[PDB]
Amino acid sequence: VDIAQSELFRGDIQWRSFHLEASLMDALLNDRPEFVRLLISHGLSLGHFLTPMRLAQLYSAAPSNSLIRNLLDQASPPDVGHVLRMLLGKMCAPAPWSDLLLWALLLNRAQMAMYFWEMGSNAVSSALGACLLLRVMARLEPDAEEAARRKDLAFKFEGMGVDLFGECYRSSEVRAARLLLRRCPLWGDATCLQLAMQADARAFFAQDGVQSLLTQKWWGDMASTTPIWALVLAFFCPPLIYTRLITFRKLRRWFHFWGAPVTIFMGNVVSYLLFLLLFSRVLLVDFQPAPPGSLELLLYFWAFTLLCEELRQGLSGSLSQRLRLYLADSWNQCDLVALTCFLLGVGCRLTPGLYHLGRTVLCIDFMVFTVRLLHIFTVNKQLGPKIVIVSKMMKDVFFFLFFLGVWLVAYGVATEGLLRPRDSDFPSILRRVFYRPYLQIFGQIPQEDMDVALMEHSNCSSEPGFWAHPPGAQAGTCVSQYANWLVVLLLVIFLLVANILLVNLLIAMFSYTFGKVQGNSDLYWKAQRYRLIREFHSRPALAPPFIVISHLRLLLRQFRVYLSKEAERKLLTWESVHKENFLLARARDKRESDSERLKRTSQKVDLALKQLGHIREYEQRLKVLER
Amino acid sequence: ARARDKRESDSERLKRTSQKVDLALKQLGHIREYEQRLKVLER
Amino acid sequence: LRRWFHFWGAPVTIFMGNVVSYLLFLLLFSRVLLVDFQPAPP
Ligand SMILES: [Ca+2]
Repeated sequence: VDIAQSELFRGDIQWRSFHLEASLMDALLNDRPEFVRLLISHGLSLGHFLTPMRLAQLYSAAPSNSLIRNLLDQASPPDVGHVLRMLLGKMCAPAPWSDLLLWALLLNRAQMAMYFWEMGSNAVSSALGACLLLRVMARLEPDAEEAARRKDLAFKFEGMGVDLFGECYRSSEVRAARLLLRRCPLWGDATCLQLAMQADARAFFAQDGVQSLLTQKWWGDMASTTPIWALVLAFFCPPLIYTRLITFRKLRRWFHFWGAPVTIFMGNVVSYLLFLLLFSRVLLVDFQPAPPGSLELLLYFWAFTLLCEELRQGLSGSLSQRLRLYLADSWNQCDLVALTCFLLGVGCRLTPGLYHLGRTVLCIDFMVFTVRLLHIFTVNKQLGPKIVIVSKMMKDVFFFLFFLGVWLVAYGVATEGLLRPRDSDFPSILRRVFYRPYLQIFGQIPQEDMDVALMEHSNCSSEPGFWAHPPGAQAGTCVSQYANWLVVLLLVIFLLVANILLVNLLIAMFSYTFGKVQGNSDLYWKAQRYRLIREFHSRPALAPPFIVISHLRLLLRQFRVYLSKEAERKLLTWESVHKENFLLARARDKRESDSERLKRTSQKVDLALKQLGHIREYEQRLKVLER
Repeated sequence: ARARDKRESDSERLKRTSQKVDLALKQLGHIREYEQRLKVLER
Repeated sequence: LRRWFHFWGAPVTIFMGNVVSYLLFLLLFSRVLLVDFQPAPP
């Protein structure tokens, strides 16, 4: 590149546009980012440079054994638009810098892609979309090295987007939020939050600016500074919302209080608690073989409106893409299972001969429904990480269950074989093998049913030997006395292993996993906070029992910012200014590092040595001449 | 004491060394030019 | 036939077959111990 610098810096020689374009094409084809930077920086008009034939040639320069070439020929001029649309999805798939950036991302030219990003216009959305695209392509790379390179470049682009938004937000919160919530035309009119959700950029959600924006959207039209007690007080007595307790602007006031996501969340929590109370009241008292009463019909209508709401938020959650995204959430699976169990229980009950089966199904369905209340504490800032840490402990739980099952089988079968009770019915065998040793882990040790010194000695059994009568109801009629000391020793070893070793080991594993995964679980909570807020943003303002009204309107009719062209161009210019400032600061910080100082010092010492040698030779020549 | 401890850090030593090498380069260039001029004059 | 010997010859398939056989062996052992084991000839 030094030769190019020397040639192009000459003032006597000027270079016409033809040579510049030829050299630019050569450098773009041959992957020389420094040359393309030099040529473009020397007054080159890139807009007139690019032609459809030039882009076709650039895409034809793809390697023969490359994923981009494979997909381009599978789609069949380069019809890369179809390739993009089949990669990302119709929701978020796509100075011609955007085209060059897309080409470099497709061909995995890391420095070319970074340089094009540094010269782009919509920098934050381009970084998020590039991270999404690189992750998607890494999902399709057969070579592990290609997948690793794509994931590394995706992480680099995510870091660039996070840093740029951090720079922008510290300038003005209003314009940064406007940039974050706008729709980018290049990436299918998807907002930066949608792209960050699609790309699983959890580090983008975890920063302070995005979290503050999410908190602002969570409180709706009232001030985020509003405390919880004031909100609850205003909720319970609606006419009190008009006083100075709640600060707004951040009949109209009524719709601004009852339309906030947090108010809808609280209304749904209250309605769910009342639904559980009604369910328990019906289950414990009202449920009778007689035809359903008023409370049963009210419960059925409540469950019907719950099902309608689940259907609505599954449809509104590509139809197949929306269905997959709705089913991908565990809290929605917990709703679907509960509703299916409710339907099965009611259907069984309505049959005259299946009343008890229906009641049992509904009794289990009550547990299924009540488990859903755990979603309430995913909104807390302190206990939000805890619930997502807890979900990581299932490996330890299942390890403990497997070890416990093996040990219970061994100990129970050995003890049952030693005792030889005469009531050897299969349910009794299973009970004395599994249920009793399991209860011995929780302080329920039936010594009178196992230790022969505590029993009565009688010759009930006709078989030869000695036998004793345990007073237990399901402990067998009589047991053998041959090796009772071994039964006692087996009990001692069981208490030593199960009550101490396994439980202490499980505690150790829980502590280890907690300390290992707390850091990632915090970020996961911060990422899923957006899904929570966007779920409650579009919900109807009514509670489920009355929500059939809102759904009716939604049947009667069968996160966005609108910007004019001038406002959009001003926002993009501001973003580009901040990107240039950030890049210059990063480059300056790199240049002032100790390694760079040492390198420059070494180069200057070499230059001094060359000058010293030249002076030495010239002094020798002068001395020779003057003598 | 704090200022002295900061001045004796490796980063400051490297910075001062770079500045002194630049000064040496300037003096070497001056001596080069003066030697060329002296050789021209004496010939 | 080659596909048959390629499925039943894999190490993981042999591992699963041995796991199933060991579980059945333990079940038979427990059945013999708790019920069948009597002073009469086996
Ligand atoms: Ca739901």
